[PDB]
Amino acid sequence: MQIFVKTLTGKTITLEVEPSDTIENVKAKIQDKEGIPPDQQRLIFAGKQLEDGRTLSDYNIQKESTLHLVLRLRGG
Amino acid sequence: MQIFVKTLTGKTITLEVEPSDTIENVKAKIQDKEGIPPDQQRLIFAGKQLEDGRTLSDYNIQKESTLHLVLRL
Repeated sequence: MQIFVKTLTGKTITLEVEPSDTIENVKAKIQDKEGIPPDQQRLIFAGKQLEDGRTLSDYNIQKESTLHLVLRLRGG
Repeated sequence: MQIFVKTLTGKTITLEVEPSDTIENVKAKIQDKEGIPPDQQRLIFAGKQLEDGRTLSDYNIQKESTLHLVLRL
């Protein structure tokens, strides 16, 4: 399935992902696209921050959902 | 230096580490104590997951810091 990520400049990227993908798996994909290490990413969906050990489906993230990338400011 | 680890049962144990120890090195020490393989460990400090590759110092982890052990499911 396709999802969207809104990046640090408010651009929208598209990733191919599976419902069973964990949030750390999604971070890694964002790293390849955006050059932001996973321990420096916060991922927001529908206004809430997502935990690393959960799947996308655990959060009811579906086809064409949008995640928001936010840069950690205080360090890894 | 002495760090703490909160285990899967919620009990705290102590590890002897140095600040230049990497996270993968801390995972090893945890495997010795707890019998969890490193590739089945997620380690949390201050509400965030720690990357393999980085040192403890990289994360400003100090003496009496508590890391949280979480089993990958």
